[PDB]
Amino acid sequence: GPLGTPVPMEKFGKILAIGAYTGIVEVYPIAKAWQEIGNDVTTLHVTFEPMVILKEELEKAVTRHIVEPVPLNPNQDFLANMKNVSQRLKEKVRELLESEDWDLVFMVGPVGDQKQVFEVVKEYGVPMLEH
Amino acid sequence: GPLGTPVPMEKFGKILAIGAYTGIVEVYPIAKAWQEIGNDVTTLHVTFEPMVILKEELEKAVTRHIVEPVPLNPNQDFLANMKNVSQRLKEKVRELLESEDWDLVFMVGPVGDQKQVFEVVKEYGVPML
Amino acid sequence: GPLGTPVPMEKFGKILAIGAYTGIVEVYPIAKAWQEIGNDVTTLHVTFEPMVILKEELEKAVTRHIVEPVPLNPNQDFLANMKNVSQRLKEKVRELLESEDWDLVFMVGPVGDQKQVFEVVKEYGVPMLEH
Amino acid sequence: GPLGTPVPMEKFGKILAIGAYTGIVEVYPIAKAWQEIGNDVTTLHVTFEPMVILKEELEKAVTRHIVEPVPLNPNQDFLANMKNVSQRLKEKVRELLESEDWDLVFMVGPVGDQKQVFEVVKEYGVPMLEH
Amino acid sequence: GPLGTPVPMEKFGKILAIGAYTGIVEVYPIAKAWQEIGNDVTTLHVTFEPMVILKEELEKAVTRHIVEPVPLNPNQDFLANMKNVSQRLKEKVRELLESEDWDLVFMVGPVGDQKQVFEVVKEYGVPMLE
Amino acid sequence: GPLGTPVPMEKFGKILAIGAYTGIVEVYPIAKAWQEIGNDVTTLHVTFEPMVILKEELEKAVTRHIVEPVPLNPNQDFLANMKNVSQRLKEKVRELLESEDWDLVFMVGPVGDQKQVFEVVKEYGVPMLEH
Repeated sequence: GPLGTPVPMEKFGKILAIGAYTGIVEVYPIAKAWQEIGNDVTTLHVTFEPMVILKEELEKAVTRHIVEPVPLNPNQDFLANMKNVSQRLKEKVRELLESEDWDLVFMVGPVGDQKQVFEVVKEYGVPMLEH
Repeated sequence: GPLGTPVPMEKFGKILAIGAYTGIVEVYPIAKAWQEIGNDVTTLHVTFEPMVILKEELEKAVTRHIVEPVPLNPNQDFLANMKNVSQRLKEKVRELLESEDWDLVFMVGPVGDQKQVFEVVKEYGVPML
Repeated sequence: GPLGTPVPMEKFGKILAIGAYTGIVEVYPIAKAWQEIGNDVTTLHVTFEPMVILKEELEKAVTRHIVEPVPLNPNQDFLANMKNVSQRLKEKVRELLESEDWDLVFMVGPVGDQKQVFEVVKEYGVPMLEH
Repeated sequence: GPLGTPVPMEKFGKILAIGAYTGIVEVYPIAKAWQEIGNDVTTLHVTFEPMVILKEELEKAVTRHIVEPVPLNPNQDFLANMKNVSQRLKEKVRELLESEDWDLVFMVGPVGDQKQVFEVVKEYGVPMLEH
Repeated sequence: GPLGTPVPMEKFGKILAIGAYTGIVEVYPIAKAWQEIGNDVTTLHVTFEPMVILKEELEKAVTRHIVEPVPLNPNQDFLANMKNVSQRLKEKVRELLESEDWDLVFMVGPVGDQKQVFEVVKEYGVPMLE
Repeated sequence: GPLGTPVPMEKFGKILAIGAYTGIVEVYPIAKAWQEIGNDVTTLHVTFEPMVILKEELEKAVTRHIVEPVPLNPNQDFLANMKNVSQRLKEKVRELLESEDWDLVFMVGPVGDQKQVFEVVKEYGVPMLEH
């Protein structure tokens, strides 16, 4: 049967675990285990205002948990709205990589955002892992 | 970099391509290509009312496209709401497998729904991608 | 059981889908789907004169379908004959990459031709997909 | 770049290494190494009369090498001819599994024959591999 | 570069994480994380007396850590000695599966022991991860 | 069921097949088959004095077999002792790559040594394969 994304349990150092939309449900148990193993993981959840979940849970499991709630405008096709989440996603990552330094970046979310986020990462020389 | 789920381009016959939440964006190009290759693909999109997308696009690409919009109750933690989508998902699949017969089922969505949907599928003897 | 080569359904742009010998049977459904998805795929079938297949089918499915029928000389061990197909294969690819520009090259055929064809591709900086 | 099918080097016992068409070129070095490692490998090459290759080489490398040359009828589309090879392939395998007993079956050839051959194998409870 | 065995982080329930010889070094961080995620993992380290490691560390990370130190007889080729570890490995597993019930078994060690241990597991209907 | 590391059977040329601790048991059948296929494989077994195995067997199967027995100091936690094997491992590899030239390096041993050995290999531009 289907299982969570198989990931290696090592000390990579400082990890940026990203979860887009409901993708955060899956990164939760992963980020929790990396922190316990000795990794400084900071999670980022980018989704719509009415969809944040596990906020309380992973602020207590990682060194730092970031939530970027994008407003769900119901006057536009959903595509127009995802475009906003995609934007907020590049901006925050670009901002976190241009800010502090990371040892690894891991993400789980639509393959269209994984691509856009990969572009920002290959930009800074930080290794990545995609679901 | 990251790419769409690599899938085989064959004639499996009748395919049920499922997309949960934004997972439908990815199944779209896949189901479109399977139809053109000679597969009778019917897509199912289970998500919240304010999140259906590509509806028009894949009704024109597949033999049949089904959308099950679950009401987003803003008076409950999001977990309580996903539970409704998970329910609507088992019910519709159970209903489609208990109804017509399929050659293959393929799904893209949270791993928690993929599990629940896999239980319904292993139940009927239909292979899952 | 065994299934067709699992491939990603994206818009890479202009694709050169190659099929050596009976390998064309498998690339057919793949190239057909890539065209429909928005890719400018041109297929190349290199085989012996008495073995071309699906010619009609994939000329209608891709922007352009090329067939290079090599004469099957029955006065030589089959090895000596495959050598001619291997030659015709490097030449046509070298010619198509030195000619137009491609975004991706995908091939299905004996692993000995996949190697020789890979050498020509790494030569032009075009990404590839093997087995 | 592309390499031969990665395979495990163990003693499975009696192995039936199958190579359809030019697929035999690849199974050759594989079957040769399995024999040397202590496996009783018998290879089967199913192809058209004008395409047998490596016959001498692998009769010397395996316990037994079988060649089934199917006549290439030039008065029919190649599809009609492959159908004959597909048939000869099911028949000989069915015949070899219904005859002696095997510990493993490994095959390299078009994915359409790998399927048909897999059906015959799942029939006898013998474990299998592909290309 | 090479990394640890990629594994899924889920609640399978009760997990038997096995580490043969130095294989225990790798299962350590894995079993530690599974316990934290809500799994009742009990680790088993089968090796020679002069090779046990991380004993203290994983008794504190898992519900239960088992160590089976096999005596290293220096009067026999190493092959003859590994045979003893392979034996102690089948026996303890057979004993733990015939005893309590498990939801999953995961192992890291030579491929020759993974096979022998797999035979014992397929015997009881317990799923395995290599 | 679990099987040996699936590996490709080709002529890479000169191969350095490394086996740490009991990892040598698995590389044995692999290195034996590579030699027979036309590869100049030299195996290296790094382990503790009381753990060398297959020495006789693979000196007869490869062009050259190297054994580096590290003394097992029983007055230190096993971790302190593995550190010595890890050291002897980098040194001998560094020494073999700085000495002769290789076409490929393949290793099977703890993932902590595979990493340390990979650093030495990426240093000389020699391609590698892990377990």
